[PDB]
Amino acid sequence: EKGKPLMLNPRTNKGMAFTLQERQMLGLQGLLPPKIETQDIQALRFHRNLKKMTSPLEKYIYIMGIQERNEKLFYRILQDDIESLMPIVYTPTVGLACSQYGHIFRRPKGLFISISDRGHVRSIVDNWPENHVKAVVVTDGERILGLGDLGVYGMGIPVGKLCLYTACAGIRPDRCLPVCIDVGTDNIALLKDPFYMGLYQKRDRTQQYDDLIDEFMKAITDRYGRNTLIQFEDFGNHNAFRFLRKYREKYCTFNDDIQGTAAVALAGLLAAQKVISKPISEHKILFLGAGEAALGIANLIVMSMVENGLSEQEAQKKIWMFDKYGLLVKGRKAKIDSYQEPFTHSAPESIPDTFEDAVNILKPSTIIGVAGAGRLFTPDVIRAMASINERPVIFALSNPTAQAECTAEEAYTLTEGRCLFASGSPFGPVKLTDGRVFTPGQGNNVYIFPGVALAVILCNTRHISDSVFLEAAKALTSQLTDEELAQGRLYPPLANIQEVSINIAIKVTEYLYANKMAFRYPEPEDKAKYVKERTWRSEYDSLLPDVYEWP
Amino acid sequence: EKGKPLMLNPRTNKGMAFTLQERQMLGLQGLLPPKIETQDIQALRFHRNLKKMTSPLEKYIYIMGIQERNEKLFYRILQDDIESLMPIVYTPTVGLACSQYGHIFRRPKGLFISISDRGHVRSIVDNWPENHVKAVVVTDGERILGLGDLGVYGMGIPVGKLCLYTACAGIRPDRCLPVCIDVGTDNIALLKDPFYMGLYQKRDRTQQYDDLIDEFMKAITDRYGRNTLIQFEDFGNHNAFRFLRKYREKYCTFNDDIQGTAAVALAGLLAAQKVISKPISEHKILFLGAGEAALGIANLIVMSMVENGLSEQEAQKKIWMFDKYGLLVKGRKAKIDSYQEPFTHSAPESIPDTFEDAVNILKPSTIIGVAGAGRLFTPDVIRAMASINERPVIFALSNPTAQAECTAEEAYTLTEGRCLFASGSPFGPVKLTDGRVFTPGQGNNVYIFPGVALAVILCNTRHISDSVFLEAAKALTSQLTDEELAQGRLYPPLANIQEVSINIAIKVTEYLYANKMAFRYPEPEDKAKYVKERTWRSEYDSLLPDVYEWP
Amino acid sequence: EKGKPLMLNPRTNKGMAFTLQERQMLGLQGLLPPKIETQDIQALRFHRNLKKMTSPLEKYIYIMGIQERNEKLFYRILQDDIESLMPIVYTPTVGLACSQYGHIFRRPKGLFISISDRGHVRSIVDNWPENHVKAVVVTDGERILGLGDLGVYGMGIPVGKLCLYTACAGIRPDRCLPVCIDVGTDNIALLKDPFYMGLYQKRDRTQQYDDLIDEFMKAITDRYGRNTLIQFEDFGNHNAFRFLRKYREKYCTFNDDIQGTAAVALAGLLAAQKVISKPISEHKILFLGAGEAALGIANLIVMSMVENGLSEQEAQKKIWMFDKYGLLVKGRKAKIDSYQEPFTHSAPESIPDTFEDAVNILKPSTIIGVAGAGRLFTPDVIRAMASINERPVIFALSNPTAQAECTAEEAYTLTEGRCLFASGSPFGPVKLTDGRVFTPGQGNNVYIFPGVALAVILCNTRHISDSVFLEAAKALTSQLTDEELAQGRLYPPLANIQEVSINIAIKVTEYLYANKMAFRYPEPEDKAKYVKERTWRSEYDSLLPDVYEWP
Ligand SMILES: NC(=O)c1ccc[n+]([C@@H]2O[C@H](COP(=O)([O-])OP(=O)(O)OC[C@H]3O[C@@H](n4cnc5c(N)ncnc54)[C@H](O)[C@@H]3O)[C@@H](O)[C@H]2O)c1
Ligand SMILES: NC(=O)c1ccc[n+]([C@@H]2O[C@H](COP(=O)([O-])OP(=O)(O)OC[C@H]3O[C@@H](n4cnc5c(N)ncnc54)[C@H](O)[C@@H]3O)[C@@H](O)[C@H]2O)c1
Ligand SMILES: NC(=O)c1ccc[n+]([C@@H]2O[C@H](COP(=O)([O-])OP(=O)(O)OC[C@H]3O[C@@H](n4cnc5c(N)ncnc54)[C@H](O)[C@@H]3O)[C@@H](O)[C@H]2O)c1
Ligand SMILES: NC(=O)c1ccc[n+]([C@@H]2O[C@H](COP(=O)([O-])OP(=O)(O)OC[C@H]3O[C@@H](n4cnc5c(N)ncnc54)[C@H](O)[C@@H]3O)[C@@H](O)[C@H]2O)c1
Ligand SMILES: NC(=O)c1ccc[n+]([C@@H]2O[C@H](COP(=O)([O-])OP(=O)(O)OC[C@H]3O[C@@H](n4cnc5c(N)ncnc54)[C@H](O)[C@@H]3O)[C@@H](O)[C@H]2O)c1
Ligand SMILES: NC(=O)c1ccc[n+]([C@@H]2O[C@H](COP(=O)([O-])OP(=O)(O)OC[C@H]3O[C@@H](n4cnc5c(N)ncnc54)[C@H](O)[C@@H]3O)[C@@H](O)[C@H]2O)c1
Ligand SMILES: O=C(O)c1cc(Cc2ccc(O)c(C(=O)O)c2)ccc1O
Ligand SMILES: O=C(O)c1cc(Cc2ccc(O)c(C(=O)O)c2)ccc1O
Ligand SMILES: O=C(O)c1cc(Cc2ccc(O)c(C(=O)O)c2)ccc1O
Repeated sequence: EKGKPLMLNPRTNKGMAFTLQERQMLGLQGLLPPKIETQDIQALRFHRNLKKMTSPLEKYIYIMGIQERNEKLFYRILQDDIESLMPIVYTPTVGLACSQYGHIFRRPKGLFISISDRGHVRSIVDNWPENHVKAVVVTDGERILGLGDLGVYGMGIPVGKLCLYTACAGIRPDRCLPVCIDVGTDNIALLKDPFYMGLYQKRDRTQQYDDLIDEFMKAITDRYGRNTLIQFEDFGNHNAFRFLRKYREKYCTFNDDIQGTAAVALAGLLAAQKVISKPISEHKILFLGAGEAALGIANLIVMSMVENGLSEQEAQKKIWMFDKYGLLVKGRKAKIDSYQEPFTHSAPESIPDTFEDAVNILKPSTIIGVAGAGRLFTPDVIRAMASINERPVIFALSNPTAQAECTAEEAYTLTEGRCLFASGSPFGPVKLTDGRVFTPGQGNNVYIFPGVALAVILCNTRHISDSVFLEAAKALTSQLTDEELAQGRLYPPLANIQEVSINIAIKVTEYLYANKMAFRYPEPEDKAKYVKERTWRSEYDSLLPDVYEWP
Repeated sequence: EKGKPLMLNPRTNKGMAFTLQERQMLGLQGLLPPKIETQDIQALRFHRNLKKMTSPLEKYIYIMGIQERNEKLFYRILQDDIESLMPIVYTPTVGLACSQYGHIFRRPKGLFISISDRGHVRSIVDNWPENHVKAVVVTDGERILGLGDLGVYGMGIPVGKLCLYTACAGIRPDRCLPVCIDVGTDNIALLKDPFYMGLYQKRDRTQQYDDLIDEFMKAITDRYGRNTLIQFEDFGNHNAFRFLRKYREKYCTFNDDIQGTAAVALAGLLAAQKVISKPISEHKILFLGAGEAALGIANLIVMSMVENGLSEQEAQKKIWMFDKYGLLVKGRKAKIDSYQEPFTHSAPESIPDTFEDAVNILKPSTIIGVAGAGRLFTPDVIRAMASINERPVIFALSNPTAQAECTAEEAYTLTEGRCLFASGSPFGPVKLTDGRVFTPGQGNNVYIFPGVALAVILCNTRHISDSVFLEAAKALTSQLTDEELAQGRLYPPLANIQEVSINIAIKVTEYLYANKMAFRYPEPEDKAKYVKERTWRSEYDSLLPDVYEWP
Repeated sequence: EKGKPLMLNPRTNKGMAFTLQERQMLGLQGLLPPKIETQDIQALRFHRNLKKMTSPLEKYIYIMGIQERNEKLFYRILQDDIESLMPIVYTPTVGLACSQYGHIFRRPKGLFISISDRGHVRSIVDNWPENHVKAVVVTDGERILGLGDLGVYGMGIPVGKLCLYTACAGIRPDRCLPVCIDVGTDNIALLKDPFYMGLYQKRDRTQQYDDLIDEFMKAITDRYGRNTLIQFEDFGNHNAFRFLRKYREKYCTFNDDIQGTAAVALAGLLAAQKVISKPISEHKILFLGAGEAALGIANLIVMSMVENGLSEQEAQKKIWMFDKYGLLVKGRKAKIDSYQEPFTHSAPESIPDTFEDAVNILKPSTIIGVAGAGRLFTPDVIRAMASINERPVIFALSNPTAQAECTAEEAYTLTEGRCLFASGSPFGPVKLTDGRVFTPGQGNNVYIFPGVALAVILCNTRHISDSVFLEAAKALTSQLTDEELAQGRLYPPLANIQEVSINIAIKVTEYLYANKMAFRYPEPEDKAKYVKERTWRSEYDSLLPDVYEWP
């Protein structure tokens, strides 16, 4: 590359970080303003401009423009101030941007695969320029978090997600590929407007869609190898669950909604058992719902109990999921699926028909809001649990705040501060009237998915087992220091997520080599140095050709 | 070109206007959303988005983003709604954008030539990709209209100007080259901030700057030929005037501030003499100032009088410029330069020291606000002139409105509507209490410079004489219809400027061939068809390779 | 790629195999003659042209021109008729071409690394376009086979060699890299002429040369990985031997002169023991020389004896190398190096000072001409051995024919046809007066090095052990059929070398996985299908973009 295409390419574009000698040798002289700036000046300038803006959507437009222009400076900006720019880059600002502005990308991002393109997906994959990609994020747009069906406009969900992949873990930006598979949109408003950008049919739910998914995965693994990591982001619950079950064995697929959330919740529980004297195996758990997400969380919990030596049956006896119809129990009138069969225990005497009565009779030590039907955790049940348990553990995993089962402020104020609270939604620190301000921990998947993805990429793992996420949860819990536990935090601070992700990767990497699930050989003697070398560094590299004189 | 670089190039980028067969043959399949859109849908979408925005600066950012992304659609948007988007694209929104946001261009535009690059300007010119350029706009940034010195941030002034070159005249976008020559900035604020993007020295006024201008013009004419049209935009008054005088003979240079404004004012005067019974040669003129701009206007006026057969001396006797010190008169104590010597007439008896008394004694038929010292046209002098003349002609050429000598509303209301008013600043229609709403004509250079530039480009003219602008003014006046003259308008509507510009070009082209100043041979038999063929059309052209089967 | 660069690139160039639709879609229409030809017509045409030529050097020029023009057709031509074109492409015609015509390549081939470029070898390696290379052949030019020192003109030796890598094994042409390291030339004639193309200094033998080799290997392994296969071709005996010893452990290096020749000779010996009733371990061996080449051959022989269960000491007792001074024996006046110490046996009673007397007393069953001092195998010693042994085994590994120790015709005629003869030099079939025409087997490294290289490339082997070549020799011997052994052939025919090489690779691959020396995981269940899939196929692949119509 030379001349103008050097700046036009975001991978190699330096803005004004092009030194004078670089400008003169590479033919960039005269096409740039006379000033020469280090990357620090560039980042400071864009941080000032970002501080000027006041709305998260405007910040999103600005930061994505920076990404389309210069990627290395964009990632330095993102890594430099990551706690404040993470909501802008991934969630929930991406949903709002996709809904209101639709498609904003002034540059080709990822691939658009349609059901009209069935039978020829391999050519579409061949059209993608990058020869080696390691991570692929696939979206259907059917279930955008909090916005329902956006159709083809959900392509911002993978791209933003991939930014985190590079901002936290260190995966190279050119090894990532965001893919949007659109089979139509289900909402009327998108079907009606003339400026919708995609198929105008209603969403296709026939065998054609399943065959399209099969063909796409086969084509991507044919071009990029069997060990390419493919992640299904924001599919429908039915589609995502079924596709994870179908492709988990064949391909290197892990789903963040099902598996990452279980890892984050289990990490919170391990932090709680580090704070509370009693262990996890001693105390029983009550779930708000019983679905494959809830079954995944309970499976991680029972695995964590088993690894400590306690028997699988005794560990399963602890969890008592509660369905929509009622408490999950043997002989119940309501149907019981095979997956939720293991947590089907003996009948309680009352057989309560309400959740509050269920807490009253069962007297659980931990409560988990996995059902997400809405604002289910009433103050009455919270007070009942606080009476039952000395230090109750309350989890409200659903987001946003309105959809959450409980509010951190109410949960902390209603009790005397004894409860341990962790929620998916972000909440500000809560200060009681007497004092003792409490900061509710926030558990989001950004803790887990980047580090696990980096470890799987580096280890050339072909099958992502369910125990990998247990190891990741243990690593995430071990990240916490003693003083953080004393403060009452259950998760490491998001201000220094990058190192956390790196550490997580290390642990997973060691596990992947201990259990013969990693196919990158020779096995490194030290995993930490190997992963720290493999990571991407967002620092400009000189393009000056080496000039010397022969003797 | 094939694949991704086809979209990355704004010249060849089509957005979703890429037909399905084009996407499949050229390898764009899968990189675009599934929808295929004609250019009309694209323009409608962007017009709706533009209507959503409410501030002219936001509109400027949006439209320039469109230009950086897809140029043909940008020019269709600009030509489609040109009256409302012309203030956004060129003036005064470009000044505000350059002042507040500095440099916003996410793509290389034009060239940046600095005084530190002296001695090597030819290499900088060689760095520019386009092999053939016909028009060059050079800015120094010293005098941005209404904003003083912006230093290197004035580069938005050429680029926006060049948009008009393509939006009105039809000059090809790739034949244009915006050049910013920065020799430092004079204002302290730009020198002080760390994020200024250019030289941190104070503006250089020595022989080095003149030699840099000489070298730049020599280098540009060496690479692109002697007939390359070079225009000095927004230099300092001293620098622009001196450089026009120096390079007018050697190179194909015309300055819009000096020569285009004279053409527009003379066109307004010709429209006035079409409205008013009396001819131009019969009535005398009084100027608010006497400078090379005022001398250029008066020179155009005397040329127009001469071409009608009236002697040069008699024509010169009519104009009576008024200096800052006082009325320009022979034997005056104040200095008289050689250029303003011809309009130095016999002493009036009063020798008035104030402008109002000057109007009272001289009793001019026409008044022209070329001095622009500020709000000089008092209501008293306006009433005095309206008493003197049955239908006074009042010109307030200075802009913005605050800097204008008079307000169109006040000028029309104060008189009974008899006056003919034309101003550089845009004014809304003025409706009197009794009735008879009057729309003051607005005279801006966008009438003249695009068509003249197109004619000069097509005719391969090496020297732009001063009579070319007289011919252009006559053409612009002839554009007006009888009903428009009856309404009181002095200029053609800006809604249909494009055709106006085309017509202007035709006339100039004919003149350039009648006076042996055009070097494009063979001379076309009909100039209209020649120019209408040569113009650029902002319509997508199919990239499909021709596929046929041999017999 | 599109248009003219598609033909200019030999990798993607098809000549007239471009179908009409390919020409029309890819923009090649009109740049090619109207005819459309399959690859068969192209190969037939070039075979006819090749038959017209009469001198091997002219054939070499023609075939290398074809390679520079279209590589896939060149490799189809080479594979189609490989027995006759192998002498043209690699040996000995490459030496003659390099000597007489110097550098003939009209296209950049490989890299030229000079000692003046020391300290900056990494930049030179970075200049090479191909991102992934698997095989590297490095030449110094000091010892070209039969032509001494050619300096920088020896670059034809790697390139031609790499052709075999693709013609026999199936290694992709773009994964190969020929490198010529020139530290000067030692011969006066090249130093004297003005048109020599390289350094005009005498060959550098100081520490600078060793440091240059170290730096080059480090730079190549840094860019292309630790498992890149690097082969030292035609270095000096001292330099090649020392560099193999030094870099065998660190890098994936195998030397054909030392290790491949041992494998070929051992394969001949195994074919002999399949023809002769007695086993290898039963009969003793006498060598003409004792050097690291002879020690390598004897090491392969003792390994082959050991793998059959016979003890290492007993196996070593069999080989009796004969030095230049005299028979290698304990207590000898002449110096004995550490490497040749194991084959230092008890003193014979005569202690013969001549080779004929050595054969007379020792009465060896096998004789091997590894010394290559010249025409050493006198008819007297041949008759003596034929009297000693019922079916003597005579090996003349040195080439060319004049340098050979014996002539196949003389060896076969002098005995009654009982002897088994294998020589490096090619010899025509020898027909005795009574009858029974005998075809002497020819043992050249082209049997071994391509298949071993392919197996090492596919298995990602980091260290090439000495037992790999023993396994390769066993595979090569097992290639022979029973009827071929009955005919008296010791090596498979060269007409079908490709499949032979493939089979060799398979065996080596299995060995590399059986001994945990292969780092490509997951380990394939069947090695044969894996290697047969991985090989390069010299068949044109359609460049037509997939064109379909959406429903
Ligand atoms: N200027 C460049 O862009 C540049 C320079 C050097 C190397 N590379 C890349 O290094 C690769 C060589 O692989 P290796 O020797 O490191 O294998 P490795 O053994 O070190 O790693 C094993 C796997 O992990 C992948 N991987 C390693 N680091 C990664 C990262 N930061 N992000 C995402 N994936 C990562 C690798 O692609 C590889 O497949 C080349 O394919 C090449 O693409 C690129
Ligand atoms: N990306 C994330 O942050 C993430 C991840 C996992 C789960 N979740 C949460 O899980 C929920 C959806 O996941 P899912 O797999 O469980 O859905 P699902 O369709 O598989 O099943 C929902 C379960 O909730 C139970 N339930 C529903 N309403 C109930 C009610 N009013 N009272 C008692 N039980 C009720 C149902 O019995 C059912 O078993 C959402 O709230 C979602 O916020 C979020
Ligand atoms: N796909 C394309 O981009 C394309 C196709 C055809 C021709 N062209 C251009 O046409 C030019 C051939 O010149 P010609 O035969 O028309 O000479 P001409 O006699 O018709 O015109 C005389 C001069 O006017 C210039 N000119 C003509 N039209 C112009 C326009 N719309 N905008 C700006 N300048 C214009 C020309 O460059 C020429 O120098 C080529 O240099 C080539 O750059 C471009
Ligand atoms: N781009 C445009 O629209 C354009 C073009 C031409 C001229 N102008 C107007 O011309 C003016 C500057 O051009 P210029 O070449 O004449 O400047 P200049 O420096 O060459 O001379 C200014 C003239 O104005 C006279 N003058 C100044 N103040 C006066 C006062 N209070 N009373 C009477 N006379 C006074 C002076 O005698 C002097 O001759 C600006 O108002 C500018 O708006 C604008
Ligand atoms: N159109 C093309 O040029 C094209 C198409 C597909 C794949 N490829 C190549 O396939 C490679 C993917 O490697 P893989 O999935 O086959 O790994 P693999 O597990 O099948 O093989 C292991 C190693 O052997 C190498 N190798 C395989 N076949 C080879 C051959 N015929 N010649 C020389 N070396 C060979 C590979 O580079 C790899 O490093 C890509 O790097 C890419 O360069 C090229
Ligand atoms: N590329 C090939 O085909 C290939 C491969 C290996 C060996 N060779 C042959 O080996 C020879 C060189 O290899 P090297 O490593 O053995 O050289 P070397 O320098 O390492 O040693 C040569 C050996 O030959 C012995 N010798 C020399 N002259 C002798 C004589 N007149 N009588 C008895 N013994 C004598 C010497 O004692 C010495 O040990 C060449 O003939 C060469 O053709 C060829
Ligand atoms: O490399 C650099 O630092 C660099 C920075 C800028 C400033 C800029 C960029 C994007 C924007 O959206 C806005 C804005 O709109 O304020 C401003 C321009 C050119 C550059 O080369
Ligand atoms: O070609 C097209 O029509 C096309 C249009 C869009 C929409 C768009 C572009 C720029 C914007 O700034 C905004 C916004 O910010 O609202 C939106 C995106 C991709 C396309 O390919
Ligand atoms: O692709 C093809 O078949 C093809 C073949 C030829 C013939 C040819 C090539 C090389 C030569 O050296 C000689 C000669 O010298 O006789 C002749 C020319 C153009 C082609 O496109």
